[PDB]
Amino acid sequence: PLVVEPSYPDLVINVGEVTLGEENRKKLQKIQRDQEKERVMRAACALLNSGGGVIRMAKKVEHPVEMGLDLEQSLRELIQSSDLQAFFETKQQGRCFYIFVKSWSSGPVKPRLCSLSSSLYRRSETSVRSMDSREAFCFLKTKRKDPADLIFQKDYLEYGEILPFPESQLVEFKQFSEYVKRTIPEYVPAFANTGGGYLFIGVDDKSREVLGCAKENVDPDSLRRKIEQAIYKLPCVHFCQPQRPITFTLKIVNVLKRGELYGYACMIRVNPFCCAVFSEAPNSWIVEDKYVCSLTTEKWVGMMTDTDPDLLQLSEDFECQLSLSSGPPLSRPVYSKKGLEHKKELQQLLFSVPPGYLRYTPESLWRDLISEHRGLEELINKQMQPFFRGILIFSRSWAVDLNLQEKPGVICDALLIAQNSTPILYTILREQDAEGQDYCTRTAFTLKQKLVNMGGYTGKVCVRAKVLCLSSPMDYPASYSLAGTQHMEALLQSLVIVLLGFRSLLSDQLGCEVLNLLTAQQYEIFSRSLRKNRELFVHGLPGSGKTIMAMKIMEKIRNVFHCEAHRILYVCENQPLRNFISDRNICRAETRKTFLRENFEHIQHIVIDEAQNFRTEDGDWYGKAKSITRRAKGGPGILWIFLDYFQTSHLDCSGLPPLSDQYPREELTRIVRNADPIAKYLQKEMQGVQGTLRIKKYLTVEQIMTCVADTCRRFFDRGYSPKDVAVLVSTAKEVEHYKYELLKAMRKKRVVQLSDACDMLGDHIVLDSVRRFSGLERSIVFGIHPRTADPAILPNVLICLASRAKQHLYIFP
Ligand SMILES: Nc1ncnc2c1ncn2[C@@H]1O[C@H](COP(=O)(O)OP(=O)(O)OP(=O)(O)O)[C@@H](O)[C@H]1O
Ligand SMILES: [Mg+2]
Ligand SMILES: [Mg+2]
Ligand SMILES: [Zn+2]
Repeated sequence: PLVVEPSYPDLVINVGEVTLGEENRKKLQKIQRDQEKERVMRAACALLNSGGGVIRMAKKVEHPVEMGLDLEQSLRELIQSSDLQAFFETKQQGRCFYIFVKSWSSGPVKPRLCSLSSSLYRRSETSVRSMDSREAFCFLKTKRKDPADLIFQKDYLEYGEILPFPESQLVEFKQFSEYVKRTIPEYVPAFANTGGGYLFIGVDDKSREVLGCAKENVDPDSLRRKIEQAIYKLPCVHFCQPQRPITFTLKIVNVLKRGELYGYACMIRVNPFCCAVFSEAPNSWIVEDKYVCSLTTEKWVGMMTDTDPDLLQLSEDFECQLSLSSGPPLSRPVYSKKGLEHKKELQQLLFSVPPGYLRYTPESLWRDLISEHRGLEELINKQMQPFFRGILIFSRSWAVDLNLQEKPGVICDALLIAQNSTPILYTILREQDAEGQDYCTRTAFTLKQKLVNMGGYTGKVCVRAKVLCLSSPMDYPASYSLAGTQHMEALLQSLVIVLLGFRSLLSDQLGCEVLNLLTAQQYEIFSRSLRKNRELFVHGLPGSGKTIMAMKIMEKIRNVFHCEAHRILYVCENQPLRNFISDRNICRAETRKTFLRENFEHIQHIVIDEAQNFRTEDGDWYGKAKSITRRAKGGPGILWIFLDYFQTSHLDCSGLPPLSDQYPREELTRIVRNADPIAKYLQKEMQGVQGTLRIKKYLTVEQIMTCVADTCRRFFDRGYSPKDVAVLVSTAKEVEHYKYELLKAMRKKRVVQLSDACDMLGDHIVLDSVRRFSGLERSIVFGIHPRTADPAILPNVLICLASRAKQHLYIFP
């Protein structure tokens, strides 16, 4: 079997012994030549889809060689072209021979996967054949949006009778003999996938005279079960519903010699299939940990057919930084809300290319490292002399920045990008360690994999690991080194998406793991080390991202502190928000009441969100929070606090501690959520995208409900779903009357759906009290009489209403 070796900084496949050189190769018999060609083909196919790699063939001949005539054409067919140099390069090291395989790139249409054979067949006039990836993709995309019968109806035939028509796109005749097996998969998929038709078994293929083997050959009662089992064993795939099995019919007709029963003949009719049917699983491969495993039929067909999803908040305001229609196979699409920074503006702002000097980065972090640590400057300025220009990106650990546990004893990591050299990964160990090399190797491994899986880098990239200290790689070919400004900028841009990318909340509404790009401010906040920032009172406007960074930080804490995901405790005020965050299972979750009630003896890290809506009515939460966090055996765990501090009174004794004691501090100063008019109006009250703001006054409750029903009708007439709307009121006790009123007024338009905020899973309009609802959001929000029934809830409730409406806000004061 193919074996994957872990000790390398990029994916390496060793195929065992191989003999190359056409003069040397052609001597070998096929039962070995083709076997080894197929092993190498498995390797190459696997790596062209799994984000690139290196193939490592061993040999027992030491002189230089050349690609064999068979392999240099199998690679061309597999890549679907003769431009081998673009994807494969040859370099050998004596008895070891390497070919370095880029990662496939669907973008300039070319398909999204590379596979030896698609296993799909179709009838072309008189011929049957397999399909190549381009034709397979065209066919799958297309299916994503009588003389024969008068013979079939005959119940018997005589030996030697000539059938009146030849073979065609509709029919075939097959001579008989073991032959009762394997004969069906050859032709049946060909007919089903297009046109449908018949195949006659027991009839000469050329003379067309019936022969029907003989009595001793066929037992119809067994042949029927055999043929049906063979038919229904062939894998199929559907995009439609319900899943119809293979539609077919059979006749096992007695056939006579001189009028005497002499044998049997079979006529099988195959009807056009509503979807694609595969003779066998496509011969395609993708490599997982330690194993290069085949792709299943459903996985294959799904992968080849994926495309960028569309919806109201996926279009006209979201910009496609990466697409499934131009990136590698395994890349998830990425987006960035219109009006924020792209991937381009972000790397300019974070990793701008110098013209003539090797800029370090991040400047502040370099300052902290050099001041903190003795001789780091001395150790590094030596090993930066050769490289001329580029960037050197530092961090206190590149493992935790890529979702791998930070290692004890690491001083920092650094990525070295420079012109006329490959990117290089530096880790500066505090002291030499036996296991130290493993950390740098695996970190290089994962950074490389992410740079082309998550990064979406169509280009040709390699990463190398170096272990420094304060106290035999693959000689990648010459073309993998950054040859100018353009390619350096491309690689930096596809590092921007490795770092600033996070799993969007639209993954719930779409199912696919759509990634999204942070802002500069949030990245600045997120980059802070944890072991030096045990406490932090983050600020920011409402709807600016506090929840995002909160969620991210329970992953970062889990990585850094080696703690199980259940020891990190979240806290909040509203049950709906805790519901929205409880299911992620990245943490244990609570609300402030039970937070005081419960005895958290197993908690070691706390992240308090929307803190400004807390209250002392049951006791003190801040004191207990410090008591828990600071009692940890392993040292004081995080106690990050989030909150809102627009220019409005917080009040309360524990409406955040005294403002002079809120330090250290950070500021997320942008309202990404809402649209322009909502942002414009929302700013006035606190004193890039279209939307609507509608305030109506002096309307009766009857008129108000008529208007909201009419607007729901209008929006659903434009694609908005039941889950795209919300109608909110002041208090919970006011919910009951208005629920009934709305369900009534909606009768005139015969709308039916209404459910609370707790029932968030169903596609129903959500109605609840704002204080209860706070923490969530919907595309359209209706406000029914927001009023200061209890000014203990921060008096500015018109903000907690207008902050929930992404694109359309309707206010009824
Ligand atoms: N980088 C980003 N680009 C675009 N939109 C983003 C980004 N980060 C977050 N958002 C969106 O902005 C909104 C704010 O979400 P989040 O819950 O984190 O904010 P918040 O200020 O904590 O909210 P709340 O106070 O209402 O609980 C969400 O719709 C979120 O999907
Ligand atoms: Mg024929
Ligand atoms: Mg929030
Ligand atoms: Zn179907």
